[PDB]
Amino acid sequence: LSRYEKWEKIKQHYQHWSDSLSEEGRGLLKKLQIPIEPKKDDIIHSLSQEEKELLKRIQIDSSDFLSTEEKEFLKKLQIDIRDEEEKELLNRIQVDSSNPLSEKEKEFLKKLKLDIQPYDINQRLQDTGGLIDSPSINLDVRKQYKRDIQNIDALLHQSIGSTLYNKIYLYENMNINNLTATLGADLVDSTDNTKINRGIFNEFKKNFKYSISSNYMIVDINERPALDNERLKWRIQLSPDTRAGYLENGKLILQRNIGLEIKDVQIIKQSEKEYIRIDAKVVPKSKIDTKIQEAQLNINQEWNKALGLPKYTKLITFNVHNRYASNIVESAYLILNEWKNNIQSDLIKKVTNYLVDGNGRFVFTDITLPNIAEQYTHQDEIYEQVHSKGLYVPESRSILLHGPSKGVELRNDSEGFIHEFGHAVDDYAGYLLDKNQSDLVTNSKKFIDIFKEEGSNLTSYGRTNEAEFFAEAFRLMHSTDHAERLKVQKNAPKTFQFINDQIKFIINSL
Ligand SMILES: COc1cc(S(=O)(=O)N(CC(C)C)[C@@H](C(=O)NO)C(C)C)ccc1F
Ligand SMILES: [Zn+2]
Repeated sequence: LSRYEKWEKIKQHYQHWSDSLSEEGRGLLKKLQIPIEPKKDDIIHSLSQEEKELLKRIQIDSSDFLSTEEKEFLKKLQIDIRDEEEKELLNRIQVDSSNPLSEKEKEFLKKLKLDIQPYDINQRLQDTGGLIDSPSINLDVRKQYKRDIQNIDALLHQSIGSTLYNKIYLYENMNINNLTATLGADLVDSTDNTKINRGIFNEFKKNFKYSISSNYMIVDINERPALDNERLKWRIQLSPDTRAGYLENGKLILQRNIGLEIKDVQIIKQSEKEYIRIDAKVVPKSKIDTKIQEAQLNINQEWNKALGLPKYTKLITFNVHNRYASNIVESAYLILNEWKNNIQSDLIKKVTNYLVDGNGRFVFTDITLPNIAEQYTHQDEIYEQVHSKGLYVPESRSILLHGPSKGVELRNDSEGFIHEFGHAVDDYAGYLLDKNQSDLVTNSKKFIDIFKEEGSNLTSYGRTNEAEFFAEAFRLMHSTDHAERLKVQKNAPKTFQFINDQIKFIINSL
């Protein structure tokens, strides 16, 4: 099987297309491949002296609303500042405490996020799932992405054809964290790095049957040796009418919005290390979408019955547009099951009914949360939008859960959902206290001073504020691990009784 003949044959098939490219269209393809990173120098020049100094001393990863996408970069910025016992001094008490950011530190970083975004077409498409009109970036840039994307679509018009499509395989190397940051960290076996956890290999395979590409895949004509963190090795078979373009050095750029059916996931050995080989076939995206919608329509009927709700209530939403599609759907089943088992039937029903009254949702998605309507329609200011693994939005009565990302020191998605449901509990309890102006029961006189005492007893993150504290306590009060529930009763007895109070108070309301 000749790599170089294969390469030359595909290149010829697109030779006219390549020679027909304007240098405008040529640069557009380059810009897509190599995103335009922000220039660190112009940024710091714009900062004031208080802000230059404040930037020195701030310990970044404490933040919860950034992406390390966005966090990577700010520390790259922080050293360029520090240009003589500086390094040791400014980075001394790092491990000493994971203390919460000050409110003046928060507000600063919340606005510095708007100035550090790279112009990355493929990233914009993946983050928004193709819904590029999402108001999570500046309108001018938003319009700029649109013009570029529409132009690139126009460039990719030549299908691979009836002849070549079933003669060739195309390959993509991928980081496991790009699909699941949570599972990825420990899918590489801990005792040996060159081998795959078998129970955790089966993990990834039971629930992966279909995939979606909402951006432009850039695939290799011949398989390229895996880099460091590239443990996944895709082998793609195109469909006859799959539109693609030739990129230099033996690559293809595929059209956006295509569907992939998983045909075989295996463990393979390549050069004395284990890899996950993924065999996939290009199918129409609309085919995958119908399966997602059937799964959404289905799971709602299961849960409308099990919750005593109207038969056609829209409670659970599958906002799925990316490469780990089916597991997002599959995990949502698992999450709501753990949620049913660890929380009393009557608490679940009455709070969920409350959410329905406000047209709320359980949103399971692989697109970032600032691009979820249940958040951004109530958050006009981008500097107030939040990305995190999960969120509860009172204004929309909705729980949002982002599949791919990793949680701030938390075991599984199921525990995090319970935490979010704890927020909805706070909301309803505060509503029952005063139906006229509904506030959070954690914004009540009683709980506030409870927080100033028992607040720094539970999880490191529960120290953030009243609302978060209530939620972490609620979660731990409902853990499968019987040990965890007792610590809450012992290390924070007033919070324990307070929550249990509200639980009683909720259930006994008529
Ligand atoms: C590990 O799984 C999850 C992780 C999170 S989270 O992003 O880490 N998180 C706090 C966690 C600990 C609940 C969020 C939160 O307070 N929502 O109420 C903040 C980021 C705002 C959320 C849901 C999950 F399922
Ligand atoms: Zn929270």
